[PDB]
Amino acid sequence: VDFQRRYKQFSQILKNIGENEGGIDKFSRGYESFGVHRCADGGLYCKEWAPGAEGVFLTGDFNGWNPFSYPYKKLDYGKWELYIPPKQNKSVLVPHGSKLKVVITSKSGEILYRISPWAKYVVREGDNVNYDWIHWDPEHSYEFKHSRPKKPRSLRIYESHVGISSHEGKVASYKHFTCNVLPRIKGLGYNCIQLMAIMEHAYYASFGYQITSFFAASSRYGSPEELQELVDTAHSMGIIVLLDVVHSHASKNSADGLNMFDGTDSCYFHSGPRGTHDLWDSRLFAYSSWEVLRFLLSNIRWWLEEYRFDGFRFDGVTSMLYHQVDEDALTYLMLANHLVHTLCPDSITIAEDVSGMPALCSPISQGGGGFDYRLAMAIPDKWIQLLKEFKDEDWNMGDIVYTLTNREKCIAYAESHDQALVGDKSLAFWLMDAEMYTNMSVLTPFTPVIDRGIQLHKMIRLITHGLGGEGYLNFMGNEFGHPEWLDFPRKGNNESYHYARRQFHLTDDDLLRYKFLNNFDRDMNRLEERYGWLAAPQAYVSEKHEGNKIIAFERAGLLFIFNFHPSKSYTDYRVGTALPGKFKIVLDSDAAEYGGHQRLDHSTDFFSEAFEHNGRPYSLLVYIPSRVALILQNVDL
Repeated sequence: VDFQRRYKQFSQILKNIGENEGGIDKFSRGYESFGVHRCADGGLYCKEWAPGAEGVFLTGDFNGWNPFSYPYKKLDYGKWELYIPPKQNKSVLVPHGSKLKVVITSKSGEILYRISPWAKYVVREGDNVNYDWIHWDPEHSYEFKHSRPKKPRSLRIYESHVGISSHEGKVASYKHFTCNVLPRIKGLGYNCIQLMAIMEHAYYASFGYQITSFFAASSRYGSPEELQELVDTAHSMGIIVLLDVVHSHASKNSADGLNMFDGTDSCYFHSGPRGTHDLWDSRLFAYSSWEVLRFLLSNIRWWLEEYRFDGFRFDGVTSMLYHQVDEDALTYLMLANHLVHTLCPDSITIAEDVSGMPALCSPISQGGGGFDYRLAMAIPDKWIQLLKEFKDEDWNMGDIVYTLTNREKCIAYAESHDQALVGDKSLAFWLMDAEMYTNMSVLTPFTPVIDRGIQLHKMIRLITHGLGGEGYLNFMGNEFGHPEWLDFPRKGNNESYHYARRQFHLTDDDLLRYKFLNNFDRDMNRLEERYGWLAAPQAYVSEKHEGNKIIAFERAGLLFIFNFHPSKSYTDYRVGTALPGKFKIVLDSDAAEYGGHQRLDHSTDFFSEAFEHNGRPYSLLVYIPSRVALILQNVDL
């Protein structure tokens, strides 16, 4: 692991981009010439990279699917270009909405039909097996009417999927998300959206990880304009939008995928077994290839310019790095990060990497990967372990604090989207199990099982929110303890959509108890917006008492007190503080609005006296019931 070496390889390639292309700006604008483009003179210009093709042709509805009437002209470095002259009667060559295909002829004499790697729009019609390549040339392009919101001080991320964002068992639309989902997200106090499964993927049940058309916005949810309007509308509400970028692998589809484009097992990918991911059954990019760099870097630029995303989460980074480190893959990621931050410094990149490779989320100029954040993937593991293997009496407070404070900036979250899937368990299900379906009605007994579940759900989220990282993430539904599970239509359930949805209406039902968890989430994030503890320095933990099961710490001037003891409550409990004066409760999980027992009097003045305790110069006395979390603010006398 040589940091000087990683930077030298990066600096060298970036320098070549400047001398052989026109810099990284021009280099990443390949989408302007590659693919299919109607020119201002009425003609059509086309260009593809296909080094192993014998011939390249364009065909479709516009020429009666004549396969060879439009041959590309062969260029240097495996490229092909085509210009079709304007029609004599000055009508359009390729009408909006019509079908196209690139024809590839092999040295074997085989005739292959392909969708362009640079396609904007692909549609599956009715019950067909394969996707069609639809030429996108609308009457009116969408014009963005709102500017980027100011860079947020801290990220409070709402991880989302457009298709499952309604209560119906169908693929929900971009417009539905825009009209009905966006204002819910804003009201919860989230200032950032992590948009999954946007890059086009033929297999809906892959949850967006199986890419077929890399420049195509998934047609499932609607048209490209409807996606642009979604992002634009989000900006008007003061919310930035991040895209999940999958550049780690590609679907093996060849008819409507990137695989075997030029009839070869090594075009955008590596030749042989090295270019295949056995566990995922997918193809692997040749990041060392100059044209693969152009392709992927132009893709990043594409999502920034055309759809105005505010940044990216690069999925599957761990896979990219380890076939020994893949120095070609890391050099791309550095170039990708360099690209994003050079065009806009306020843009954000997040790395999904479980390996924890050093310096990945530190600056490139220090030999780093250049990522702004990494996911704190150790945190959900900890909550699963505790809930699976340990009775409440046996929870190690010191272990909880170590996991949450162990840190490069990370995005903290309590549970993952993987945990919302079928066969797995959510936090809500770990805590309430079968009583999830019997006692979530306010007309039923408030059993000790439901009570314990509701309280720990709030506490687990809050301590993760306040202690765990420099950013927070929440997967759609979990903010109110969404019941049941998530599943996509597939073979294993006979193409069922019954669990491919989200029951947002559960929070609106006054007769159900999901509103309690939802209310807590909204006030938690609104509190962070006021005090900004996520951007504050790392907390000072004054107490992790194993016997009393109390965790106490200070961050951003606020005082956090957690009582994880399953039965004991404390009436004159001493907690150390940094500041003298009067303290007031600013958040209490025992409030009636959160599904608590309303035991605390919020009008109570807490006074800090000069009395050393737990390494703090001052201390106060508090009443903290079993399974209750408290946040206190120092006010003025």
